[PDB]
Amino acid sequence: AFNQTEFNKLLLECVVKTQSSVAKILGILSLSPHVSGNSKFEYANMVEDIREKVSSEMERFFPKNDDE
Amino acid sequence: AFNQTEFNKLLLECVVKTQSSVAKILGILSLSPHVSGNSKFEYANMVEDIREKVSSEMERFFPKNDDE
Amino acid sequence: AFNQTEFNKLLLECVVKTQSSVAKILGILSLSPHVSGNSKFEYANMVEDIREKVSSEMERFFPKNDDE
Amino acid sequence: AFNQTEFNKLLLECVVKTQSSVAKILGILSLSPHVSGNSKFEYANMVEDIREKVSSEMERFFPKNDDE
Repeated sequence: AFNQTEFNKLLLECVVKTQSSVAKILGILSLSPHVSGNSKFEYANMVEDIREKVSSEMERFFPKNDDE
Repeated sequence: AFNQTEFNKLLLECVVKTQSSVAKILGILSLSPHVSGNSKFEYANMVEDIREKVSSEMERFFPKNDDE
Repeated sequence: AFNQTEFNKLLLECVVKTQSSVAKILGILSLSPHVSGNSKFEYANMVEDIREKVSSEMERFFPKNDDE
Repeated sequence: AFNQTEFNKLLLECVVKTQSSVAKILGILSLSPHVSGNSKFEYANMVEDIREKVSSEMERFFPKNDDE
């Protein structure tokens, strides 16, 4: 017996918890001396790049414009 | 031929394994000297924040109250 | 227009790529001196714990026994 | 009331954001002195291995050949 609702709940918990955790992990590592002043890994630069990536994919599937 | 059941199994394995791994990664990094006494990255603070985030999203889709 | 097949493909790529990457990240961090001989974060211990977690969830949804 | 479209949007955002973040985390850690010249964790080697893994799973579900 496969419970799609319970599957959905587990799927959601894992991905939401992972993202919240990964956001903190990224923050911690952005502060490691071994990458200080390395532009690719400057927090603000990384956050912007991540933002673009999420936007680009979200726009393929759930565009802000609902009538292209 | 697309096997939804096998897709579901792979999806679940990846997300469950990732979350279990990320929980350990977070724990390890919380202990790095470069963030000791940095309040945003104190383990107990991070765990609480993650808890709130998971709860907030779980409540949108699978509320404890099944009759809002 | 929402393309479920393209959604499925993106979902799968992200989660598979993330898991493969997280497995490497875990390996790297397991080797950081700041957690050497800390039993919770010894690689073999972590891998076992992750294995149990994945098994426990996989068994809820896709049991090895297809007739419980 | 369960909104599959909103669920799909949250699922996608989490997994896309996580992957983008994990790619950066991997890059940062590949540069940590404690794994320099450790072949398993050399960035180019890791990227190749990840590529193979993603390809192998993508080929099971969405083969380049649509007529095997």
